[PDB]
Amino acid sequence: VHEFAKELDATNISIDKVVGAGEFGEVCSGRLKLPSKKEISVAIKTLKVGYTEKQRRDFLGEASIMGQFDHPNIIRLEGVVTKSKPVMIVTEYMENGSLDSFLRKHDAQFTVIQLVGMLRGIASGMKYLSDMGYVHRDLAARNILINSNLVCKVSDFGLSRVLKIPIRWTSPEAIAYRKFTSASDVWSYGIVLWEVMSYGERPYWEMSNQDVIKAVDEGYRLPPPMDCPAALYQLMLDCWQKDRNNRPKFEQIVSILDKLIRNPGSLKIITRPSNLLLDQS
Repeated sequence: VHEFAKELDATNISIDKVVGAGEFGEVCSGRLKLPSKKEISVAIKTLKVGYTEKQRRDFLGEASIMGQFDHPNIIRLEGVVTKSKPVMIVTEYMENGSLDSFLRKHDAQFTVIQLVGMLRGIASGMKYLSDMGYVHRDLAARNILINSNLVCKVSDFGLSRVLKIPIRWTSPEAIAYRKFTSASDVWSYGIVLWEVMSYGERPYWEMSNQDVIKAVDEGYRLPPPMDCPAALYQLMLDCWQKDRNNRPKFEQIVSILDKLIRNPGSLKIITRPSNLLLDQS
């Protein structure tokens, strides 16, 4: 892990609050004193006492992946503690937590331009992740963290692979025969876009997995969120093209969103027999 992760001195770490339980142990928040003496807020994940070797590998493996990225919209690894126990992963603090739970607390309370800012950040982080040859495979609003300034950042590299399955977020070809590519991440990004504009509604609500799979394959798509700009719903449909070669690249998604930010009046253009809509394209 030390190729891509700084080994931290535990004297530089103060654990100030338990935030909850994670897959591998507890998650806390606290403070890290940097070599320069600057003190920053951090999230601190610990590996549970009595961990197996596999648990340690998987835990630290995520840190190894995260440590390869240095981008404002990918969660920042500050370092790890491995030479003492419990083993720890220390990341930048994100005060507003997971994006889906954050938005659920604030239904219809943000402006379209605020929401587009969030979406642009996620796209930019994904552009870099795909530039680096990684396919995330679990891109979902629950895996985006959001800070005090509403900056959104990609996290959770547990399913990430260099070039189990969350069916609702996964492209039809990835479900059909494990065809995971950056274009399947673009599909997932379309779902995240829907989640954000829906303030954290669950994609496909509580539909059976079998029906989500069948409906999507038949060409049905999530319907436009309430008061969703036409440009953003079209972007969803573009991310959801059946032919993965027809989906935009992340670079194009960033550009599209930047144009909407540059020309916010475009967002004023707003977008029947079934809940899902059959996209004829």
